[PDB]
Amino acid sequence: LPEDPRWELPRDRLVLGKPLGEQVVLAEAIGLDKDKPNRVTKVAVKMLKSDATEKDLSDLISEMEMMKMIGKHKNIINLLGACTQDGPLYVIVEYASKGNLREYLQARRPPEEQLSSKDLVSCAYQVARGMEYLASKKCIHRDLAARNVLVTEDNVMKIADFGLARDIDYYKKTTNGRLPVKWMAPEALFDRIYTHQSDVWSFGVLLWEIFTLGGSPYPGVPVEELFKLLKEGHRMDKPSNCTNELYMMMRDCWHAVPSQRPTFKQLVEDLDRIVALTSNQE
Repeated sequence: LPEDPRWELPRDRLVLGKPLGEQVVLAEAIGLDKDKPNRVTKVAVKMLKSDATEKDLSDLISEMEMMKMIGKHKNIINLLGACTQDGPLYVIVEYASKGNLREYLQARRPPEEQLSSKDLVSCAYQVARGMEYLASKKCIHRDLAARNVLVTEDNVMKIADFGLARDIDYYKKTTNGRLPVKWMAPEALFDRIYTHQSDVWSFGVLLWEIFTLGGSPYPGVPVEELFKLLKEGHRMDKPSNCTNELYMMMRDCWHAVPSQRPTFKQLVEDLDRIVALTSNQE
């Protein structure tokens, strides 16, 4: 692979640690900042498995290239560097120590600390803000879900896996046992049309995830029945601990007509206003 001095980190500056998932490992980067050479930064490192193919390799390269082009934002997982020469490819990104948003929410359900109502709307605001940034860079996520929102040590929401490329198996489940089709806009599901508007649909489901503290959409509903519910214009029930305003936001994101859904810019503005007016006293 060609070297890119914008992003290259010498392999001996990266102390590999425990696995995070399967491939991703936790690591320590020494002197990530050229300006700051004696500091260690915890980072996440993506790499290929021992059984990887040329196609596997080409995908990793493309995710890394897309991240360079998209640029930095507080509410996405940012590229921090790469080891590309003389050894396996390592793509180094920001580490999110409190896991994904689903996990983060579930672990804070009533019997870590509790989340106020302000906190929950703030999560939504941050994700909307991340997505508005990505939209502005012409990036379409195609699988926006709480599982692909990671949470940092300082509780910042960061959108992950935005830079991946897509081929899709509707019956394939996530490691946690859920079906990705349950976040897909109908035009994306039925006509394989993916847009910013179809991501906004997904964001509506994500909002539902947040206000159910990590609830699972359509529990017990298989793919074939999900199709029928969508064709009949079915819409998930309003969560308890959810204002009428936020529920109408969900329903708007779920407009049958893609052009009538709000944009991410509009959602960021509305959520901004709602955060300020939402109590943190419970």
